[PDB]
Amino acid sequence: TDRVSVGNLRIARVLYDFVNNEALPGTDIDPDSFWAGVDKVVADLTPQNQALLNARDELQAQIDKWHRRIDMDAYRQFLTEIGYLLPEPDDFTITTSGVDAEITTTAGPQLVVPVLNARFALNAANARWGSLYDALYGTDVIPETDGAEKGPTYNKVRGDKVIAYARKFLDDSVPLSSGSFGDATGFTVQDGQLVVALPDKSTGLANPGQFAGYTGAAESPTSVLLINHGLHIEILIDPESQVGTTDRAGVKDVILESAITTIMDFEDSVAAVDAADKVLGYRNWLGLNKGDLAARVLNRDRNYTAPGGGQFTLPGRSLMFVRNVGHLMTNDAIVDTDGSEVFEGIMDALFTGLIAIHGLKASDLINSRTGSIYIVKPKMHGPAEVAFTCELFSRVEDVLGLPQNTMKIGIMDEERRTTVNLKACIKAAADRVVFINTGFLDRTGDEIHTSMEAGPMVRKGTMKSQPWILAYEDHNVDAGLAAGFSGRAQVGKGMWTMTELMADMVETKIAQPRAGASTAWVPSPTAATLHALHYHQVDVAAVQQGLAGKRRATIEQLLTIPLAKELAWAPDEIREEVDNNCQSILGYVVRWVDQGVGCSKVPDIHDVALMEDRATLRISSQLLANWLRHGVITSADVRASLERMAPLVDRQNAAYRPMAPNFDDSIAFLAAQELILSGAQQPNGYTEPILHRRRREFKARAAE
Ligand SMILES: O=C(O)/C(O)=C/C(=O)c1ccccc1[N+](=O)[O-]
Ligand SMILES: [Mg+2]
Ligand SMILES: [Mg+2]
Repeated sequence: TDRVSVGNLRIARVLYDFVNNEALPGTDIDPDSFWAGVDKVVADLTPQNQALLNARDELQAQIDKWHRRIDMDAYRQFLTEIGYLLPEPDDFTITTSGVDAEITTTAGPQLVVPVLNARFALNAANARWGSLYDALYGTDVIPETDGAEKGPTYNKVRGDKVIAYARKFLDDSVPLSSGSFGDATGFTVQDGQLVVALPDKSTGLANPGQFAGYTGAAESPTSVLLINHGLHIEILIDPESQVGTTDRAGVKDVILESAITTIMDFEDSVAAVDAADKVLGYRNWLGLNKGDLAARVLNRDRNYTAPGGGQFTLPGRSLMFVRNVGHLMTNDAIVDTDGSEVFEGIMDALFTGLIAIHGLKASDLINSRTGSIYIVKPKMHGPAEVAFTCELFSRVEDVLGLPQNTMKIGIMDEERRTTVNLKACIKAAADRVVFINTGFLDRTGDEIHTSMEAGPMVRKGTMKSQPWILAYEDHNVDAGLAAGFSGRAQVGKGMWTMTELMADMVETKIAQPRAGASTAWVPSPTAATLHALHYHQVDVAAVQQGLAGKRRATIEQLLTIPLAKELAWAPDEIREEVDNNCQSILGYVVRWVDQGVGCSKVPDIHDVALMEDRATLRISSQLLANWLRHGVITSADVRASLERMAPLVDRQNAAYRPMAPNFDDSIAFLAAQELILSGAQQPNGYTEPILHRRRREFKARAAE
């Protein structure tokens, strides 16, 4: 066996060498002190980690029996009796300190990217700045009506619409004293203020404070930098450029400050099932903190001249979080003496936290300037599970020699037992917490699994509008604002998965900042630059203070189970949900299992590209597992559907292995089936157990 004994642990050698040879040098941490720390932390914390996991099963079993023997007073009383619904703590204010401004103050988009893909992770870190011309010209925010269609070459009819769109943005964000930007013919900086040339007059900024800087000579600058609600707009000025030639002010582009923070994902969008997989993950995370990851390279910072005349710089990179995995899974990258696998979550803290120290120091220019290590922790259930994550970070800080509370924690509110105790979860981390975020996809899967025995749920799509989720979204903001999150921590909302439907994202996702969210999740750098628009039209700081003190969601609203009313569907409706669910499951799982791809675009039954990840997978299989459980469909239907959709997914992928015609010969196909047929028996509906096992089994038979 290629393992390394360290006390009670047997470290997979690939991981052993990587830490010693790549992650520890630079940190001043003695390798044997590190590995005695791993050993000791694993030994001391693994038992409660397991106790907490058993707490989950015991609660779900009591809820199961309860349903099997719809009064809300009784339900609330029973949940209280079994310790599911814990009392509300007294009002309080978080004490988290040492946090960078991108999280305390600035409201804006938040990109999430799979850390196992270096080209993506680089573009995400770079997406702090994004071309708005590119985002309007490339997507459907400029519709492709007659004459405005994208071709192989530039469509100036379309590009002129792009200019016109952006001009209206400039007018509505950084207004002139009089006139419009569309009538601009030039820009100069004189006596520290910005003067815009109009045809017949010459106006300046209504709020000249919105003037932030410029590059080049003030006599005629190369760009003009503006600020509005804490976010920067940079007008690029280049007449002999291709777009600028046509522009009335020689404007070449409008750069938006976009992905303020980026989450490098080790969880639901990657497939890492062994030390080989985690080491690729960790290595990329290291190359991000060290600054030297190259596929494409991290951008330098941006240089400006202040309106006064001095120089200054702004970060060229998005402030990086890392999303660890949660308390459930173990990974054989480390086994113990008895052969038991070590909990993956404990390992990510040790290893991503260690690696993140490189981001606190100068790179051959930094991540956090204030000394924090920003860790999203997902899939927690209740305040005890938070206090445990806190304790884990405390022991890792000791092993790493970091000051206490260096390791900050972005709380995912995405599990029902966290929602209905959210105040207490925020309090458990009152000195560590940097955001709460509504992980609404995960949170729907737990909604289905928790009440699986109560009856059939409503269709997947009906769920984004059910009472419980509207209540959960408001309750989240109310709790964050109440804990004093405004000006201290982020209040975050969820991912826009329709990667191609950018006109719809620009039309509807504005709902999130309007709901008091200082950040919300985007799937691409482009989506971040287009979601940046909403923070220029919504004053989130104002919105949050208008909200402060409100209580908009009662406990009964949150506990409104999404049961389907009595005989609410026709055959064509039931079949379509099944077909649409089976195809999303298949199209995702087949790339997970056969190729180790943790996120990919899979077009639903209506041909809309949906960015799929493990959370949308938990919804699909849990819903179908629930309809199967309550008679809505037969096992014939599930198999017919899985078989009808399998060859379509083959077509959409046509170096990959088809699933049809020999379905029971495809490991990926059998995994899809198991996720459904076993779905009711996976803990809390979690898909990693089936996914990790089937991925491991494909890698093994591929090696033989
Ligand atoms: O609802 C939550 O549980 C949540 O955390 C969702 C996401 O993670 C997500 C969902 C679909 C695609 C891509 C991502 N992503 O983050 O990259
Ligand atoms: Mg404003
Ligand atoms: Mg999630």
